[PDB]
Amino acid sequence: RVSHEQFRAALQLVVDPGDPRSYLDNFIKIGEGSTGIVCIATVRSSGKLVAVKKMDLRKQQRRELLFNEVVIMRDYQHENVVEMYNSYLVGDELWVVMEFLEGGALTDIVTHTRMNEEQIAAVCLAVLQALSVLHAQGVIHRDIKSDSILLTHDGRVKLSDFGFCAQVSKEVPRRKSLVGTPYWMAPELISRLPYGPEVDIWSLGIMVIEMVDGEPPYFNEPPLKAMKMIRDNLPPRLKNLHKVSPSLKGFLDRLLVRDPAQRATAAELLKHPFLAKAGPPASIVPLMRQNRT
Ligand SMILES: Nc1ncnc2c1ncn2[C@@H]1O[C@H](COP(=O)(O)OP(=O)(O)NP(=O)(O)O)[C@@H](O)[C@H]1O
Ligand SMILES: [Mg+2]
Repeated sequence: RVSHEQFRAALQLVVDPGDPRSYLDNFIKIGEGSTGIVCIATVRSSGKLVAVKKMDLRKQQRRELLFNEVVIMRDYQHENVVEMYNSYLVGDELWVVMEFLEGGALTDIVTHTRMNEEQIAAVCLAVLQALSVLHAQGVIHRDIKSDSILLTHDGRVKLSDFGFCAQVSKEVPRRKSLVGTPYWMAPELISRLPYGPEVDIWSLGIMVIEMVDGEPPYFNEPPLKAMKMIRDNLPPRLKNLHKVSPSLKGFLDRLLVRDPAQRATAAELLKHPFLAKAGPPASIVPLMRQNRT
C-alpha cells in the first residue's frame, strides 16, 4: 500500500536510527494495551531495567496517532510525565524505550482498596501539574483514567498513554474526533460537539469517582448505553458524601461541570485548597501491591 510505505518512511525520519537490541536484553511481555504490547528489557552494560512499548503499524485504528507516542514524551520532559529514552523502528513495529514504572498502574489500587483524601489529593496534584503543562501548549490528552496513571516504587505519580493526544491552536481552536474510553468521556465530546482541553478536566473528575467509589459511573452498563447516560443525565455524584470532606466535594464540583465554559482549568485547579492536603510520595507506598495483606 502507498499508505503504509509513506507512513513507514515518515516515521523512520522521526524516530532514532538503528535497533535497540544492540544494547538491550531479555525482552519479556508484561502487559498489553490497545495500540500494542509492553515488555521489560535489560540494558546490557548497566543491567538496568527499562520498558519497551511495541506497536505494529499495520494493526492500528488511526495510524497517524502513533506520532504522539514519540513526540509528546520527547517534547514534554516533566516531573509527572513518563521519561522516554529513545524510539526506534524495528521492521514494521514502532519501539519506544521508556522508563519502567515499578509501582504499576493506579487501576490496581482503586479496584482493590480505598484511598484516603491525603492520597487522592497527591494523585490529583501530580496529574494536574502534568496537564497544566500540556494544556498550556494546547495539547489535549483525551484518555485520562486510572489506567493512564503509573507509579514508582517510592510513590511518585506519572502520566502515560499519550497515544490519543491532539493539539488545538489559535487556528484550530477545537477538536471534533471521537476518542477516549466510553466511561471517562466528557458529555460535549459524546455529543460530537467541538471541544477543547476541558474534556481532560472532566475525565479527571471521573477518575476521582474511581478513587472514591472504585468505579467510574455506569461501569456495569454496556459501553454504548453508558455514553448515552453521560450525554443525557446531570453530572454524576458520589454515592454518599457523609464521609467526604467539603474540600474534596467542592473540588469535584469544579471538575464535573456539564458546561465546558463553566468547568475549571488545570491552571485554576492547581490552586484549589483541596490539593494542599496532598501527602508525600511515601504516603502512597502502603497502597501498592507489595505492601498489601
Ligand atoms: N513505562 C511503563 N512501566 C510499566 N508498565 C507500563 C509502562 N507503560 C505501560 N505499562 C503497562 O502496560 C499496560 C498496557 O500499555 P498501555 O500503554 O496502557 O497501552 P494502550 O492502552 O494502548 N495506551 P494508549 O493507546 O497510548 O492510550 C498498562 O496496563 C500499563 O500498566
Ligand atoms: Mg492500557
